[PDB]
Amino acid sequence: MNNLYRDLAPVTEAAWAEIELEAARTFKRHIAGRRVVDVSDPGGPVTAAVSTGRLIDVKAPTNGVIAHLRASKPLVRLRVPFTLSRNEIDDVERGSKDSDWEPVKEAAKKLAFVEDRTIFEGYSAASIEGIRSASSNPALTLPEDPREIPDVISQALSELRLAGVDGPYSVLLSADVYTKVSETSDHGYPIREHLNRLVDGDIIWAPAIDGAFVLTTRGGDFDLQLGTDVAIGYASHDTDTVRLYLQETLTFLCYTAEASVALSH
Amino acid sequence: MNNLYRDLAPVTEAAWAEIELEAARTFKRHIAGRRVVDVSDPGGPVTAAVSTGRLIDVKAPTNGVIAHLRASKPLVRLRVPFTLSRNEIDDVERGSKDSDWEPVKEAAKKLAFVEDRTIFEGYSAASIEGIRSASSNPALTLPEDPREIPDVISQALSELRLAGVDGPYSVLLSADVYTKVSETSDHGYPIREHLNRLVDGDIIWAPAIDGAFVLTTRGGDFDLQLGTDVAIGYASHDTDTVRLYLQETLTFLCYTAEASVALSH
Amino acid sequence: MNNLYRDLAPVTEAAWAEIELEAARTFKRHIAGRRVVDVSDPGGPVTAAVSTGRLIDVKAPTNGVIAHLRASKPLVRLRVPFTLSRNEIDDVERGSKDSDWEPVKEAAKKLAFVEDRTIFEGYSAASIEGIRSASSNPALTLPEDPREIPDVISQALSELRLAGVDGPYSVLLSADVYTKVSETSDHGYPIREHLNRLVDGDIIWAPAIDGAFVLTTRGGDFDLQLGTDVAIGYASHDTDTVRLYLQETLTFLCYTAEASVALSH
Repeated sequence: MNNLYRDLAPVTEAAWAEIELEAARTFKRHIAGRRVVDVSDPGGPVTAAVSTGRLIDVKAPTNGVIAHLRASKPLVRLRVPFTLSRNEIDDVERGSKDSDWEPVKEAAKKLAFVEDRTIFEGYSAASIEGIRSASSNPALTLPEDPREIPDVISQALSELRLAGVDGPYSVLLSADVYTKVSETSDHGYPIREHLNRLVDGDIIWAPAIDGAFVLTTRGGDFDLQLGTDVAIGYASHDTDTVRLYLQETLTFLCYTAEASVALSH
Repeated sequence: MNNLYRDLAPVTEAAWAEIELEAARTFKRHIAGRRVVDVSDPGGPVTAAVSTGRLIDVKAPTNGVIAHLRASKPLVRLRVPFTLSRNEIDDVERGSKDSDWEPVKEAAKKLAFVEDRTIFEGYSAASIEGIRSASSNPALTLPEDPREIPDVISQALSELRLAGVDGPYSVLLSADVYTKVSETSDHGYPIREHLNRLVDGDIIWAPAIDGAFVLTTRGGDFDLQLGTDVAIGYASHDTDTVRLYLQETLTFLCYTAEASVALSH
Repeated sequence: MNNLYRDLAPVTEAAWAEIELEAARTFKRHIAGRRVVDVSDPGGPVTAAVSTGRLIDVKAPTNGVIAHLRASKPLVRLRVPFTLSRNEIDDVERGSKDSDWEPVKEAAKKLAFVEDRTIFEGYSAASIEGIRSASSNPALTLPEDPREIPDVISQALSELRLAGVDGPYSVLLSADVYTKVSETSDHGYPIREHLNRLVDGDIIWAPAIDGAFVLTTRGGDFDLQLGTDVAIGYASHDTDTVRLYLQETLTFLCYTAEASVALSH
């Protein structure tokens, strides 16, 4: 019996399949960082830190001895608990196809948002500097007029060219910026079909981020280290509800400070 | 994991066998309708209604269109919860053969009584008209003298003959009437051995019904549609007790209004 | 002999083939909902209701019993009668290729219109809430200027994105709106070639609907349950005319309230 204790949950195998389907769908839908960073195989429940290869100076234990600590980054475990109604769980076996999986969707969306805020915007208590703060290229400003956004994206591509970084390049846009370039048009084409012609990679919807990011997807610059991937576990239950959670263990490392350009408002 | 959640119940496999034995025995003992009606195979947890073949007039959605709804009868799920002592459940594995399965017996008896009241006497909220109300033959009256009951049963058999219905005929007697014909005698034989000689079918003990019924068991007149048959499920438990329930999904349909005669007091 | 009684109709096999060809062509031409909803296999003439998996509270038949009705949606049978001239039926065997099948076309068009009004706009006597009323996304308004319609369709696509729903997306346009975007142009292209570039699914002509619909065609959101598909039956005939009808039995269910956006004027 794993530490998730799913066998103790008053949930049927049909309801489990529906919950796992909904969570996987929502997480894959709302996650943007995994499309552009390198994602490693999960290390297991035992892995607790990632080796940086660096040495930290420490006071010698005795004279004539030289001492260093090995430098590492800790993995952070993120848990999002949600509550399900047992009536909706019972309905699944009776053939219901409209069960309320809305809390599962909220939990998967919140987990995806936490992972993408962590990669792009950082999480300092976990010692994760984000792609924005680690970026060495100058930061550009997005204008209010959506028809001007293709100019600044070409400016960011020029900053990436000057840094000696080659493509393919992808653009990650905030939900607000993605809506503005999608609902605004010039020459009979959305301002976001203009962006699709500037780059050889994708234009990514990133509802978690601020502003925008232009970065290369050549590989070897951004590293998402997974301890365990997203899993559903069982917490508690009463007559009416079941208490579950979503969970993942990970840390993020970035090696190239000039592989990305960050944009803001 | 089924929606019964029997794996979460603090009940051993020996105690489960004893409980299932007791419930099956009591239900088979106290059920009378299944001996005379046609009982179908269970349709499963998904089946929710039985097609009648009829059409209901509905207002047309537009001019030059004719509309009908299909007519159907809903299946009703009946649940009888009961409570067991965990000490008696523990005693079974230690070799005890006198465990208190009295609540299981009460629950099985109540479920059997609900099923037989539903078939014979109806359940109007479920849209089940009983065999008594759907009967088109005239209703006869049982007398107080038990030695006169064989005369009225022969009168009912004559009413079934006049209706053009052929046997084999069975008589279902109320618990009171079954006790009166069993504990009263003429010519050195119980008044109920007299009834056994009037009919080519059985005399049925029916502790749920009022009065008596005389009906044919030729087939194709009374139909018990089973969604799921009697199953034991697990609700809850604490340190002292386990909370279980008996459950079944079904509806009843009758096609011949002259296949039965109902008797009362 | 089926209940359609086509063997009693004074119609030849050549005329039958021509009538069946014309009806199939017109129905496939004027039907839009079947292009975007899931259409099941016909259940047969016996199927009368579709199980929802839900339970309805009903008053207990006796104390210590818990009762629920199974919840289901009835199938509605729609019949459109039409009249054919027997002279035109006779002409077919003599080699005529211009027989008046106009009533067959009117009947097929009316049946298709009833099916699409039912899916999108509902039919409350059949207990069918339409895609418009079941939609949980906000409703958008179509402007009078046809050159502005691509902006509102991109707004609806943004509402579907915010709901967490992924494509492929299709747009269904009213006959009026489809004519307006087809007969109006900007940059040398119809305003409807602009719409074809916004979406990865189709732009559907829907002559039955009001306004427009933007919805996902990923599957598992809209369900058209067929009892019997469109069939031609024989009603009556005299010296001059034959009386036929078109017929189908179905109901519609929708499971995702955020899978569609409805537009109006």
